[PDB]
Amino acid sequence: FPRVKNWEVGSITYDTLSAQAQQDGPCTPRRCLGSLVFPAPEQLLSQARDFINQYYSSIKRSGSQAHEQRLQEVEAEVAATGTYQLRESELVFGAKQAWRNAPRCVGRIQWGKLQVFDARDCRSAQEMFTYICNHIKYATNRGNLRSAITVFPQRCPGRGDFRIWNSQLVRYAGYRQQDGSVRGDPANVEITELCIQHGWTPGNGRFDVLPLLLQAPDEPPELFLLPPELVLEVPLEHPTLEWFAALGLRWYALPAVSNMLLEIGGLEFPAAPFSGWYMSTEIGTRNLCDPHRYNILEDVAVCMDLDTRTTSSLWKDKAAVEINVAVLHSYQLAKVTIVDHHAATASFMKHLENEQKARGGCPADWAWIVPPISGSLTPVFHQEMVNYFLSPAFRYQPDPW
Amino acid sequence: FPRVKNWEVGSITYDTLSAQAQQDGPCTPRRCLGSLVFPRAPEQLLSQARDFINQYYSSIKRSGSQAHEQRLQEVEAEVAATGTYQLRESELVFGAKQAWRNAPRCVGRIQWGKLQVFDARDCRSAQEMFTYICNHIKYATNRGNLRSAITVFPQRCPGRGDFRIWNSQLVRYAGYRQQDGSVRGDPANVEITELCIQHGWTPGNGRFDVLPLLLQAPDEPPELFLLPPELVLEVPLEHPTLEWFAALGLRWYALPAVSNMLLEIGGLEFPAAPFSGWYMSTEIGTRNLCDPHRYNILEDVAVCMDLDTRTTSSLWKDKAAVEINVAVLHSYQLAKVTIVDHHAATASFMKHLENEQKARGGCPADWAWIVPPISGSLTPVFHQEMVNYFLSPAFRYQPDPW
Ligand code: HEM
Ligand code: HEM
Ligand SMILES: Cc1cc(CCNCc2ccc3ccc(N)nc3c2)ccc1C#N
Ligand SMILES: Cc1cc(CCNCc2ccc3ccc(N)nc3c2)ccc1C#N
Ligand SMILES: C[C@H](O)[C@H](O)[C@H]1CNc2nc(N)[nH]c(=O)c2N1
Ligand SMILES: C[C@H](O)[C@H](O)[C@H]1CNc2nc(N)[nH]c(=O)c2N1
Ligand SMILES: [Cl-]
Ligand SMILES: [Cl-]
Ligand SMILES: [Gd]
Ligand SMILES: [Gd]
Ligand SMILES: [Zn+2]
Repeated sequence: FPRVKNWEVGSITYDTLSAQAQQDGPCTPRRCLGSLVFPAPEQLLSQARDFINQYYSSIKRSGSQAHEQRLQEVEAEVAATGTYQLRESELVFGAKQAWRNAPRCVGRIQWGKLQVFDARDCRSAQEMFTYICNHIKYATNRGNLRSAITVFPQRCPGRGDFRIWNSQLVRYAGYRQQDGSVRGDPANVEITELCIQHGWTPGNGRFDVLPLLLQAPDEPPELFLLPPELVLEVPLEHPTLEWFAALGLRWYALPAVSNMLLEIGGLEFPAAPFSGWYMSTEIGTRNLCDPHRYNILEDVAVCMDLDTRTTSSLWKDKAAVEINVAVLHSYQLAKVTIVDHHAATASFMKHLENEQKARGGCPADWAWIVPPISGSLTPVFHQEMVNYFLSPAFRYQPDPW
Repeated sequence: FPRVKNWEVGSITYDTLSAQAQQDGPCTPRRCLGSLVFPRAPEQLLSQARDFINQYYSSIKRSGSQAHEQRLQEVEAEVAATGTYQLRESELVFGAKQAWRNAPRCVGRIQWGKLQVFDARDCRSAQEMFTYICNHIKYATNRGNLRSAITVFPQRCPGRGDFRIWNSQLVRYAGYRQQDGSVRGDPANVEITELCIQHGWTPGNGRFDVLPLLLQAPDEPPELFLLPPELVLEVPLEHPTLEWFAALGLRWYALPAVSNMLLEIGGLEFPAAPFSGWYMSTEIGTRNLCDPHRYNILEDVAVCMDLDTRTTSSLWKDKAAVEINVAVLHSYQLAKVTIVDHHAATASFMKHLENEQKARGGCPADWAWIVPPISGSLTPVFHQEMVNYFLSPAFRYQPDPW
């Protein structure tokens, strides 16, 4: 049982939860690989038992016989079909645990408050699209963002998956120029190509919302364009730097990740788009200032009349902060939900304490919990953490193509 | 071998050096403890020693030569006769440089071959330690043009106490616990402070009082020695455009000289082996002055800068912090004392990575310690995947001798 210290406070806890870690991460006693981005009925049954037992203990009915009724019910269903169906209550619970268990999520204070949309009855790409449009509409909620997940049918043998080819529901195009550069978002060059390949007539803005590439089982994907009324965006302005608006920067309201696979009691849902709301550093530091994303830092520093020929002026730092100020200011002015890295990490600290009392620990990935600016100015910097894999879980998955 | 990717560039390497790791860290396939601050006869001494000698003869490209074979046989014989052995001077020099080279948490390793090694293994008294230490400080400081150095005191040996320096660094500021529960001076140095007093030091009452040294010779209590004022170079802190900043009366010292780690070379242990480089401004700017459990000046500066400190989303914290970093860098450049900002340091570390990949097929690195405590993703190391592991020769933590 690892001993975990907070070095700001000197306080000590013990992670007993990590003893129950489902699968194995990439580390060994010889070498730590924690900085890496990517780490049969009997096998299915075993995972299924564990989930069901989990669920009943969470509702104070372990040793009950609704428990044992459910237990043997699943045993019979897989015995007869090779898979099994989750009760809707079990799907909600599994969806919340999987969020709750995601080591790299700082927003997890909210894990018990999630809206789950059951789309397991989905049959077509058009249906998929309509489910997605309802999701986007519900979660956005005119700027008062609400956490939501939509769950499409589970993978099953002898049938293709439901997949959402886009990495997010809202993505900006990344147009490759022949000079090798990218207009728009470099992150989305691959999918901007694939959208075009599947017939999308490309735009040429720095912020063209992509079409959706949705794929029903065993059929090729189909292009669907989002009703621009559904896609809430925020023009970016700065509270006191009047020229900032003219840079023409914008970003969207809804972080709706669409390419991770959801696992629940051995069952795998390859298409289960979820969304929350943004931490400002995601937009302001990573998306706008990463060298391989929009990379706007020097543009802004030049506008701020900062000396950019030496690094000890900290021109890079001063401009990143102001870009983050503009993100925060613009979202608030537009009444769109957003949280700053200080507020968010303070909340995660509270979450650690709640989880320590709730489950005797909390899997956390330090490198992702600590914000990409002002890291040590936030409390999580000083908090030792233990990283491990529980189930249910959100996992990465290979590309559908 | 671990595939390792840089996400800024897309480039990919493999760390084959990590397979040479022969001492275990805290992680398992079930749970990673990478973020923990403390990640922790004759035949294994010999396999440790043989490996080290092999390292040395490889380094001068005379592997398998008669001299290599001869030195192996010599060490084996000395171990057989005495239970230990002594490094040749040349081996010690290389050993110390290799320990620096092997430290996963040092972002300054581009410099690792430029290290001045003072050999103090003939040292016999605490008084003599002090002499060796003053000469260290003199050489390293070099009137503000800093030079990396290490002074190696005698090795651990059976039936004789260790040489120890009780202070964590050669230069430290006193931290006096106000009965308030608070602290005047530097809170990180409260225990060494009260020990200095308990051992006879007449204390001060300022925030930047330089601590005396408690030096320990074998089997003898620690002895108290005062640093000569003229030996301790300090920089007054001022801001290039914030003139009121100077009125905060802040200062730091020039020389970061860590004195409480254990140097380990080919099985031998050197409990006392102080080393020094030069500061990265974030250590002073962000950590030392803005950690809530250190000088904790962030809020006072933000108020002075007239920022809205009643709401996080104004980012008053980030703003005051950046300016404090600017002030440190400015002050040091003004005083003409070497210092490196975190942008330059990390870029040079990227260059170190590329050298090491070529030279050794890997480089042990602790991502959480290599990324600066501000502006992390603004620096290139943020996007570089890293493999953390323990090579020897090594610098190690060791228990406080009290
Ligand atoms: C409600 C407010 C939320 C906030 C403020 C928040 C914040 C964050 C942030 C900043 C990250 C780092 C992502 C990155 O750096 O790319 C993250 C990661 C993550 N989040 Fe949360 N999140 C929220 C809600 C959710 C929800 C509703 C789910 C799932 C149901 C979720 C699941 C995850 C997962 C699985 C990751 C890992 C990132 C990855 O592997 O790509 N989060 N979150
Ligand atoms: C010459 C300029 C140097 C720079 C800019 C530099 C930079 C740094 C920094 C910023 C840290 C992290 C400190 C912390 O956060 O507490 C560090 C750690 C470390 N450095 Fe360097 N360093 C330099 C020279 C040296 C030298 C000369 C040695 C030894 C010969 C050394 C050995 C180490 C070791 C062993 C650590 C691990 C820290 C620990 O575990 O407490 N460095 N270095
Ligand atoms: C390019 C890439 C990025 C990543 C992390 C992205 N994580 C996004 C994400 C996921 C979930 C989120 C939930 C809430 C939120 N505010 N942001 C959230 C952001 C992993 C792998 C690759 C690859 N290849
Ligand atoms: C309080 C604490 C702190 C630490 C990190 C200290 N790192 C110092 C250090 C070591 C070598 C350095 C080399 C150069 C430089 N500029 N700073 C350097 C700073 C570890 C354990 C504990 C404990 N307990
Ligand atoms: C190389 C490094 O592991 C990688 O860039 C990680 C580090 N921490 C991160 N943390 C968050 N929140 N998001 C990220 O994309 C990353 N990237
Ligand atoms: C808990 C956490 O690992 C701890 O505060 C570490 C993080 N990384 C660090 N990295 C450096 N360079 N210096 C530090 O003091 C720390 N502190
Ligand atoms: Cl994003
Ligand atoms: Cl220091
Ligand atoms: Gd101008
Ligand atoms: Gd001024
Ligand atoms: Zn690890």
